Amino acid sequence: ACRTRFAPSPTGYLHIGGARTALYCWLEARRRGGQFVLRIEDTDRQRSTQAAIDAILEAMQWLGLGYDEGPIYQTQRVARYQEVAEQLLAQGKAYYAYETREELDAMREAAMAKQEKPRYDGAAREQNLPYRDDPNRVIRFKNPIGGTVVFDDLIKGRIEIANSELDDMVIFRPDGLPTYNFAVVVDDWDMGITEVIRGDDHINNTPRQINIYAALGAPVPKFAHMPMILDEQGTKLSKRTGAADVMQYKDAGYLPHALINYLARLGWSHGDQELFTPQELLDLFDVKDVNSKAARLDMAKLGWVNQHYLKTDDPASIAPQLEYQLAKLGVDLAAGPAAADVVVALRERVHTLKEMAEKAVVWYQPLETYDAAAVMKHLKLGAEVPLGKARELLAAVDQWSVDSVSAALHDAAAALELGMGKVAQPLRVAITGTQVSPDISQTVYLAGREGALKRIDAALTKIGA
Repeated sequence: ACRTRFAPSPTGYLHIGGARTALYCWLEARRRGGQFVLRIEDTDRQRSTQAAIDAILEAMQWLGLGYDEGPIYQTQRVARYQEVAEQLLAQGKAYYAYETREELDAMREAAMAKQEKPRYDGAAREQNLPYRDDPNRVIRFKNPIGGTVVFDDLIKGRIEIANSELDDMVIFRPDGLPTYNFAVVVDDWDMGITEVIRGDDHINNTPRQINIYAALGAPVPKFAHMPMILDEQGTKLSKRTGAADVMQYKDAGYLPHALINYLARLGWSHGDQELFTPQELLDLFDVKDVNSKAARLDMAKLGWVNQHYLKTDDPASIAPQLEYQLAKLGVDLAAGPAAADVVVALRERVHTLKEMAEKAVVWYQPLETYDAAAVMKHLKLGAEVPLGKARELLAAVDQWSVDSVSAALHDAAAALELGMGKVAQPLRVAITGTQVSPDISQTVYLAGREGALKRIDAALTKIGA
């Protein structure tokens, strides 16, 4: 079948470019009814703390990228790395060497001076049955002496690299742990990986890994190497530079799919199409078709597509995510409007769900403060009269609703031979305390029957004083 993986080197969280890598590995698998696995490099026993790897698991969780297998931990496979090196040894396809760090520097110094790229000359390739003390003990892989290794990278095409300028790499360390390159091969092979989608730093490594597959007698995966993402200014985006954490987009209150749409479009396209559903991406995405030049961030673009989905999605889909942003502010939700009803009111006025909750709190708690400017729209007494009328009729039929309040409010503005301009203006100050809110029916409605009536009286008893 198709087997992809996402194997991140645990930092504090899931970096946005990791998210994209994971997205593509996830689509490639799902698309063909394949399996998508997740590995975790927890060999440091620091860095990878449970909070650090939960920040990854929860990041993937929120985005919707689920894995058929794992998370499968590098610590669980220490002795598996150990045994495959020993197998490689017994088969004469890897050797030990014992050069000191001082000795190795001498070779980097002797190599760079000739204008040749530093290698480890095969000084121990045919000999010692070493072992023991000498903490410089390293197991090195016998990389083929001559020729080339070549692979059809699905993105970058034919890459051919010569076996000269690929040295006999260390594959197993003195601390009982594999070198990076060996492990990814041991991992990919043991996990049946068929398509290895990764950033283009590792393109130089691929040939080494290929030669290790070959010695192992293992199927070589297809490789897909992509230009990693650029900073909004232009710098390359990375963990050392102050990178965008994906979870900061949950808290900023962008919709999850809005982001995977946003991500997908960095470095991939389908002619003129900018908005894909979860299906449109399964059906149309190909990892072949990712653009050979690096895509750049555009938080402006993100803002738009987030609004499109705010506007266009089912408000019930958005309801629980608003309840995330609302709950953050200390709100007792059970005593307020439905989140979905708020969505409908605010979705065309706000760019993020955090903007929305900030603007919706007025509905969800009492009306403690009034903007002084806006109360000088009670100024007249003749504010008492429209509010009193609003109040009378806002005792509307047991169907309390946007529509139900509109008619009531339409019927109050007439009883006074006034524009709805005049009934609504102070009524906005009564239930909001400010001159700004959605259309009055929406806002009168979001307070609830009880809440409006309380709020109106509260304004009325203030005006009578």
